[PDB]
Amino acid sequence: NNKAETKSYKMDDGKTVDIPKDPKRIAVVAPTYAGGLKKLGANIVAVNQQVDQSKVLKDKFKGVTKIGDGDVEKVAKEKPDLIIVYSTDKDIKKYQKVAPTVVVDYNKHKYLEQQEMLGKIVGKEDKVKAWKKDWEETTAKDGKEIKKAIGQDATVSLFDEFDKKLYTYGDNWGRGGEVLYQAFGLKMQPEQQKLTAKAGWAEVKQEEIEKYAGDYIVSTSEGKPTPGYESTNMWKNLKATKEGHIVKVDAGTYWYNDPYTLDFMRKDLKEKLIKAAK
Repeated sequence: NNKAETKSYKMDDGKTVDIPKDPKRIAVVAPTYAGGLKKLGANIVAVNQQVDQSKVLKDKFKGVTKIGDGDVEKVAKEKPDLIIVYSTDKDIKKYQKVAPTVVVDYNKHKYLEQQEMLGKIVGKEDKVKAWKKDWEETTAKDGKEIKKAIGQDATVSLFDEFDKKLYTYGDNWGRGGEVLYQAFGLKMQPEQQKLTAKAGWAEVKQEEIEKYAGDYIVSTSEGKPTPGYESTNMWKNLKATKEGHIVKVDAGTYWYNDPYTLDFMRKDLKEKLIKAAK
């Protein structure tokens, strides 16, 4: 063995950290980047346990040593050549001591750009550029098909029901949106589209609901205390309801923007809608 050569990396803040050229023992305490790196085929020794909430990533990370957040003690025991942490991480310095680490500012990285962002790290810059081009092509054609199925101008809304309250997503690039809107090209509800978030997806009031509901709805229910079957307050009259155009999806899966969860969402969404479209 010979100490493998380095590459200097500019981070989201400090513009200097030295990292492995081909890291062979990466520990991520930042689950956002987990699936992204695995698709790139790099070796992951340690992954944040939170990934066990994604029916997709739970399965992609079987048996892999799972870390809590801030569990610096337990991580070093795997002696990782490279460590990845969110910028908002507590032990940012303590990890720099365990191994060379990169702080990633979650908020400076969206869906495809952040897969490039990860691409820039393990030098597999073209493994992503390639895959990216593939996705860009497929989802788009899928859109064409789903657009035929449900209507060329059908609006699709995206709703969560937490603790008996309803919430619609603001950001057209997360929690499904990336695929629905930015990949497939399905139309947004004009009012939902107006939402500023950039902010925790906002509660919809009992009255302004027809205003925010799409022709179809991709409805999840992480109001995990869960009181029952979505209720039916004013939810009774909705075009989507009335026509059976609500489609359910696992909340915790639809968190992650990593190529695995992404490619899953493509399948999951496309299927569920066209089926929902009678």
